[PDB]
Amino acid sequence: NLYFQGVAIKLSSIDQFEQVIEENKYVFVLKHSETCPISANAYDQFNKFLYERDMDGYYLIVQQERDLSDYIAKKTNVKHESPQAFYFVNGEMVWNRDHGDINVSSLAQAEE
Repeated sequence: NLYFQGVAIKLSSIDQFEQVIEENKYVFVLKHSETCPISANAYDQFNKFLYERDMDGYYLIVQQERDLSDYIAKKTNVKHESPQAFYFVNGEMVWNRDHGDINVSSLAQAEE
């Protein structure tokens, strides 16, 4: 529908992922699948939340970026799911959710 000010920015490498979580104090990252209604619902929630917050966040297409997807799993010790959202504060994970638990209210709770 709308493009939500392009608040969701694609990551294509481990280099960019590390760069992002270093450069930004507060960072949300979404693992997204391109062939999944459940993932699209999560991506929509992700965009609605970020747009309302006036905050950039990041996503990756799991299938296209498996290195990066597995890197995030090892970064957080959280086994891979899709869709799966993470919140990093000063580079350290502090929250994650997957599937239908990714919604505007849970993303908001992550910040509290």
